[PDB]
Amino acid sequence: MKFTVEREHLLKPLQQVSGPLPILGNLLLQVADGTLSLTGTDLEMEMVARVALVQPHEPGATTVPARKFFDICRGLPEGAEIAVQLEGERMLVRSGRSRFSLSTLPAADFPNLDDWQSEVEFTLPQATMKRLIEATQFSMAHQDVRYYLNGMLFETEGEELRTVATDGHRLAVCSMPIGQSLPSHSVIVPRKGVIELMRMLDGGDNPLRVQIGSNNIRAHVGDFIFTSKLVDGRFPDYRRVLPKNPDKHLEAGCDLLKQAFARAAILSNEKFRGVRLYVSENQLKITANNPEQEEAEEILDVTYSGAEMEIGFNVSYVLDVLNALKCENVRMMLTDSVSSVQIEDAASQSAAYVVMPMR
Amino acid sequence: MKFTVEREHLLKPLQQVSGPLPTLPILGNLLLQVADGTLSLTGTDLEMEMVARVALVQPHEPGATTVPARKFFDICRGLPEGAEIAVQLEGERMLVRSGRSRFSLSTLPAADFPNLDDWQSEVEFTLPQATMKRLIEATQFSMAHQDVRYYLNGMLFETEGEELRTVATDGHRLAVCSMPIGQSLPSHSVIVPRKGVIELMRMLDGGDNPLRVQIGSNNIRAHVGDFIFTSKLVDGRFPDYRRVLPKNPDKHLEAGCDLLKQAFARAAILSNEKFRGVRLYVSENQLKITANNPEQEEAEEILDVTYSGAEMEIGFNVSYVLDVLNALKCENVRMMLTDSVSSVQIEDAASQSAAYVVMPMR
Ligand SMILES: O=C1Nc2ccc(Cl)cc2C1=O
Ligand SMILES: [Ca+2]
Ligand SMILES: [Ca+2]
Ligand SMILES: [Ca+2]
Ligand SMILES: [Ca+2]
Ligand SMILES: [Cl-]
Repeated sequence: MKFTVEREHLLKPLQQVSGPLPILGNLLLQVADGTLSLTGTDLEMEMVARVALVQPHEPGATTVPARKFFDICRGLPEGAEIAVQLEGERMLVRSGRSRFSLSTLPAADFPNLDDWQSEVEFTLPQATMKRLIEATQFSMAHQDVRYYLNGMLFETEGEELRTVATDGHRLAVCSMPIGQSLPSHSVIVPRKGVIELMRMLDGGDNPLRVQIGSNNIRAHVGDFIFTSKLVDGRFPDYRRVLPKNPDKHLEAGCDLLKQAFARAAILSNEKFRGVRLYVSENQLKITANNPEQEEAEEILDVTYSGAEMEIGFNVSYVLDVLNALKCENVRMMLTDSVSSVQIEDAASQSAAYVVMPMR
Repeated sequence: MKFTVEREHLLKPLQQVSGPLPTLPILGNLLLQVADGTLSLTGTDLEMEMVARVALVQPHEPGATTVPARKFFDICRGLPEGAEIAVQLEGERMLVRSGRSRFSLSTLPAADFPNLDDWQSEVEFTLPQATMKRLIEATQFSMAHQDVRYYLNGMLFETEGEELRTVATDGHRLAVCSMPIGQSLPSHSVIVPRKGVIELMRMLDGGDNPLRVQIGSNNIRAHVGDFIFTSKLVDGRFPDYRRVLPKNPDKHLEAGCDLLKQAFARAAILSNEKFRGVRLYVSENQLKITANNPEQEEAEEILDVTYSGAEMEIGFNVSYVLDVLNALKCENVRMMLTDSVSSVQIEDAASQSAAYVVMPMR
């Protein structure tokens, strides 16, 4: 295996394949068909990047330490050409009068996701996928014993792709049109897979091809291909989580609401930050207190219809939703003091959030 | 005690005075004092204190109390830009009001707030903010961090004649910087605790107004604008820095700072993860840097330099070298060598104002 390539053409590939990250700490390099392919994996998912080779090259494959190789390439000057030469247990890297010998492990030892079969496929702009994940990812569970919640549901229905995330306490759901009729289908992508996928997608106008199998998902954009195993469990139905008949409706400025929550939380319990909402005619009062008997109170002029009520919320859950919305006005749909609330952008129905009350 | 102040007149002062801030509750509090048209805020960790004075243009009433620094700061920061922040002491609570935002904070008496003892200045001088910033940035990275030799966990400040000098060492590497001040000073040598050095550094906003320094036998004070920093000194005798400088480092090497920095940075990748050793081979107009690790991996960098001394091989901890090159921030570097078992002295090729001594490694 031998190739020469511009540093500039390796930089983004190396960045992408380095997260998922003993051979799991290595990158797989393969020269074939005038292409350098770089692969990183953690056994559950894999990222592949391809780079065209113009300069003379020789086919072959090896694995090298990812961080060492990345740091070498990044550390070379802008404009550097990088020559690579496999020599048994070492891979030689040369650029100008900078020379490196890295230890190798065999390509044959590198874990390979087993072959699988695609069952549903579609293309959508990477920007749409990014929107769907950003709208919902914060509501995924982290290391719950309900293993099926440590990830995100991807659902196709009609002409929409929908994402759902929940940790049992709050839920986020977002649906986007993709311009083609799809079979009805749902799979759970593991949370680390979601985060890696999210990081693969930049700001560009770029078609993203998605292929979903029984046990795997794959996304292809430009010269990158991401593949993850799926989570094999039964995900809750968001339709049954949405409040069925809220009779109380609050509307307020997103940022005013956000800043009022954030201030009141200062004097909530540091270990478990919650605030009390008192809603009445045209007014919202948010209060907090802590074991030192310190107290905060915020009064806001708001749009409100319904009976007077008091209800508590975990601050981080509400702030997470308001931060995700990034909009002018927010709507809160309430039922009673012991039932979850729905929160949406007043000007958009593409996402919705359900939050259980606290206390 | 009552005052009302515009949010942004409180914020920077609150941020500054919270610098030294845990162990007991009152040490997590700021002292607030209204007297003679001024709100004074003070934070302390018992070794040092930072004081801010904020002018009061709105009606106020005199008095003092202490309140939790983090909570009070976060409240002020979280209020909208231009918010008027009204404060009223009410015994065991201090009330804060802005618009229809209301907060009650638990207080501890001003009379219980720890007070750095009174002391007398022995030397005083004024200097540009930028000169003090230069002196500290040039040397601060060479201070020890929690070394059992307490005298190294700090920075020597030395006045003599028309010069102020800083020195820092951790026993393995040393930094010294000297700047003219245009006033003749008595000979004084003091050790400023590392936390105080960092606070002093962070109080320099890099604007026009000068810094006024006062030094006693056991204290140091710096006044800039409406901030006053005071610290106790490390009661210790700093080792004689002058005799750690190589006595005749005749082999001089010159090369581009960034050229060197990047080559060492790349070589470091394949250096021992714990010991970080690199090898320098100097020969006529050439520097070869090598690294290898226990796994038998190897890096080599060859650089064109100016060098006409004898060939020699010497090893260094690459982090110590990179620290120096990063501090220098200059076009060219001069390295002054003796032999394979003696320290190197490194300087900006353009100036002797800062010098760096790094011991070799086996
Ligand atoms: O299984 C679930 N039931 C729920 C009720 C309310 C919210 Cl916010 C989430 C969930 C679940 O995940
Ligand atoms: Ca080039
Ligand atoms: Ca290897
Ligand atoms: Ca090997
Ligand atoms: Ca594609
Ligand atoms: Cl390419």
